[PDB]
Amino acid sequence: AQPIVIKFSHVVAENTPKGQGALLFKKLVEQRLGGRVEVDVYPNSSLFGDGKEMEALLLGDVQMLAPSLAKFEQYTRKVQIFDLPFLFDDIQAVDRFQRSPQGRALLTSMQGKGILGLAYWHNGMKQLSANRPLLEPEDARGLKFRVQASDVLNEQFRQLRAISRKMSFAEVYQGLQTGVVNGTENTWSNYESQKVNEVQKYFTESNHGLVDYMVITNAKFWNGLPADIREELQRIMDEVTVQVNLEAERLNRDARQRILASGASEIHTLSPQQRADWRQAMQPVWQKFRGNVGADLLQAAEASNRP
Ligand SMILES: C/C(=C\C(=O)O)C(=O)O
Ligand SMILES: [Cl-]
Ligand SMILES: [Mg+2]
Ligand SMILES: [Mg+2]
Repeated sequence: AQPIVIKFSHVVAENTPKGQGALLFKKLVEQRLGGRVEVDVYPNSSLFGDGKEMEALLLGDVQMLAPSLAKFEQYTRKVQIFDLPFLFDDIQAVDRFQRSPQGRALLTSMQGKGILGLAYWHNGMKQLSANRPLLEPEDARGLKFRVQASDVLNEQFRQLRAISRKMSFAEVYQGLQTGVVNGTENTWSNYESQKVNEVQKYFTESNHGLVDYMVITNAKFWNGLPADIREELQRIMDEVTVQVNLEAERLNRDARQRILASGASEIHTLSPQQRADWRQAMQPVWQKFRGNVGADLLQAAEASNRP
């Protein structure tokens, strides 16, 4: 009789990899478990936004989240590895890293704080945007970039002699519109779904980092479920993860196409030489975090680039 409630809060639009994943998890759970588990999905920060969502998870005011891997520094300093620029060539590489023993272990890295990782969901690679062309690294100097609340990402832009402003995802469009910030970094999906292309005249397809998610829950809640239900929820989560990874690839592509079709933002692609120039300018930031992430994680992550 007593329905089990899973409030699943996230900050993105519905027509995105995570937005679709949350909705699919709801659909499959409600259909397969016959209503014993209810999943209430809250997109676009409608329940909780960045930062506040984690506070809520610890207090039991929400049961499921899927934050960007860049937003966990207050819970563990190991997951920061995912934010290092140019560490992963593409999503295939980060996937290999995530499936390694160390990558699997990161799902438990916050267990001591009451947070359990259930899955990794892909979004895509990060691009650069601004209201001026970003062709070479010197072009970023003196600009104000919005970043996720991440020490690594702050330092990434400081390394370029740019200014970083940590701001919640909900506030990016207005920040750029009103000039609080000049540029940012994100996946095509996030840019187009929030209409940020309307307030950014230039994009550079840098693929200089990535956005992936860790699906997380409150340990007390998850462990308090009947074992048969918990195990089935995890199997369903595994099926949803497969679907999300598919949605991510095509949704990012479609978003890029929509931005290009507007004919009101330009997209600059880089030659290998041009991308290497950006890499040379940004890679020194790794020095500031190699202690936190550790030699082993770095080695494993770099090795993921070799099939
Ligand atoms: C990557 C971000 C959000 C998200 O959840 O996709 C962000 O830029 O805040
Ligand atoms: Cl937000
Ligand atoms: Mg219902
Ligand atoms: Mg909004």
